[PDB]
Amino acid sequence: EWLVLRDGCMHCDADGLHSLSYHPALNAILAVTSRGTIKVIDGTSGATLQASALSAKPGGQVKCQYISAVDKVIFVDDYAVGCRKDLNGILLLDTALQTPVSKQDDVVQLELPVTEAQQLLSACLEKVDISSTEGYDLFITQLKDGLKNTSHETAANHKVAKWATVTFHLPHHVLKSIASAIVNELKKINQNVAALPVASSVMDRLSYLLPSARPELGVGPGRSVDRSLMYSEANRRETFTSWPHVGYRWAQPDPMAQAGFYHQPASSGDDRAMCFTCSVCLVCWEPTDEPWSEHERHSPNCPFVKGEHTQNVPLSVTLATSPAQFPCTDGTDRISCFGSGSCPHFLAAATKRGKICIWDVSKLMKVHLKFEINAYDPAIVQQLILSGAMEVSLDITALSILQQPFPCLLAGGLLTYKSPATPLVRRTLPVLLLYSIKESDVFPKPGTLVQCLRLPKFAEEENLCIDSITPCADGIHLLVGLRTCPVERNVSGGYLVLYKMNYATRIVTLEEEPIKIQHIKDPQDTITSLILLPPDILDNISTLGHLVITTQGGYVKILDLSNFEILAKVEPPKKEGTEEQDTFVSVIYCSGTDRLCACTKGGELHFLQIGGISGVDLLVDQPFTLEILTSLVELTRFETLTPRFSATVPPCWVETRTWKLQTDSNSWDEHVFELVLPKACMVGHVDFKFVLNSNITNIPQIQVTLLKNKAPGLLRLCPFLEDHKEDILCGPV
Ligand SMILES: [Zn+2]
Repeated sequence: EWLVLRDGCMHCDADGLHSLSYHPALNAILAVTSRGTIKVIDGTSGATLQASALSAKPGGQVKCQYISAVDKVIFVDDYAVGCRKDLNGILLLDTALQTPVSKQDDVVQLELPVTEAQQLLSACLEKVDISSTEGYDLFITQLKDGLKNTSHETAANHKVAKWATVTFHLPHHVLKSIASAIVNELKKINQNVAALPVASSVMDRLSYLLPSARPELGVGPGRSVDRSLMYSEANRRETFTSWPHVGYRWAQPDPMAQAGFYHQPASSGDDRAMCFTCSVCLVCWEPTDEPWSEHERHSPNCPFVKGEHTQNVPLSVTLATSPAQFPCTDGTDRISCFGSGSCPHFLAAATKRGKICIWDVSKLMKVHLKFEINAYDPAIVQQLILSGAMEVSLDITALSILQQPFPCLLAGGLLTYKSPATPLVRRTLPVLLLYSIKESDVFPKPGTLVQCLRLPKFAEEENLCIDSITPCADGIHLLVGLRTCPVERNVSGGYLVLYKMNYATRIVTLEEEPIKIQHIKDPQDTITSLILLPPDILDNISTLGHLVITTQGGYVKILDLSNFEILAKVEPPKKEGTEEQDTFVSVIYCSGTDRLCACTKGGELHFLQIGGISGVDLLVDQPFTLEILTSLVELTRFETLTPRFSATVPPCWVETRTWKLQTDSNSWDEHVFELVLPKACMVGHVDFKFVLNSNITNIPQIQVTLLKNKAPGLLRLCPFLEDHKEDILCGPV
């Protein structure tokens, strides 16, 4: 029996909670309410960060999911799918599911942070005179009221202030004209202020939200490009599609495009890349030519070399302000299911009519594949023949992508067909369909069937439907959780089918024989949501980790993935003011709290903790032999952390990680940087490198102190350190 500790609970909303999602970089829980709003809560102190409505249609069923492999958040409604990511430590969730407009006069929602809005207001009131521009008074008044509402919350909590964004409701063409006027007015005065890149990013986001204001990229000889259209980084890196030197080490499109260069070739096959700010003539590129060093040498007066603020638009701002594309061009079909698998770089979306669109959300948001599933495939036909005019209706209920060898799409389909009774009866059968993803550069064509896996007899007998598909942490096994499909005896709670992936051929396939079948004989224990726990947390036939599932009645079950035996049981809490069951609906894992965070029926959040000195052979009492001292010395070495950790800084610092400080006196007295490791392991040390001012004539009395971040509740030192003096772990130095 495994021990689970309960140390309290928190109240998020009184409207209830349905699904949960956790962002590991910002330690933020994105709880999904039953009314469609997304409530972002911090995971370090219990103080809620923000609330969002995603600018979607009212009454829509918002479903939010997170991917840590690509570090992107997917929001799926009944209409469209939106992709978001972190931007300067906050998530721009106000316009996450914004439908792209078709005309210039449509009112668009423009969400902006606090420092950007303050710089825009300071420029418009001090350095920029744009009173002749259309819509100037409305934008000025909206900026003023947004800043005057934000400044009250600014002095209370810094993280809630940074998460708070001002949403302007203005027409698209008016905002575009205002931003163009700001860019021109700041360009004619030759002043390098912070409002210029803000306005450039704003106008690039507005141009990206409207496909009608996106002219075609005219990359060709004898034709100049539009520099104002080339202010975006994505267009500059798109211009290198015909680059003949992709195989070069440093002359690659992605590292060389971010320096502010675009391909303007005079012929077909050359390497002429011009800057979009200083217009430096560069030819005969070399594989050893570092882009930053070449831009510094050939143009030291370029503001990118000095780091000054230009009209550049970073790709992170465009990705954080990307629109929500519909799975079809008609935009009227409703999405039945979504998800991600062992290759989550591509995002799949299937409609109820049988059309699947796959987007490359890992790269820039574009159309990657679009096809329609035909239910009358020969493999489906012969599987239905082996099961027993001809009418077949196929509906997808789960989506996954499996990869070890190009990736393939796994769709969990349900086939309903009229069969004679041995009057016609509509029988349902769940199957798995494999479709090709990667296009051709006799291999199968994309959009065609690869493997038609047939589920065993109990799925057809009980009319079960494929509820969830999840690849295991090993990468060699796959789990399918079923449930009773409602119709428009002994009721079962579903089945857990563990399959083995097949990599015998060049295409990712599965095996017909299931490697494990587990039954849920209790109808009350119907599986609603699942999560997988990494085994290294327990390190503080090989075992395949632990699986945490939520039931219909709210009983959280933690089971070993090898045999699906009930190891840990968590009863649902009781509602306040009564004896009703506050049944758990969804569960996620919070790394910052190191706890299972589960949402209740009443909207509460509960954190469950997993896990709970003599008799050791020490390394001291032994005699001083050579091997023991050698093992002690080999123990005391240090290694570099890989991959990248997580960290956030105050916005006065702009960007193994480095930053540059800007002269801001709003919070000059204190600076708090937060660090979250990707995994709790053996802490060696932290290296803190600094470069000071060149005009320093006196030794500064400035101290840096490391502190253990406190877990949230479920000569005299500085007062902030006095507040956390007991839990200190380094310094003062
Ligand atoms: Zn330049």
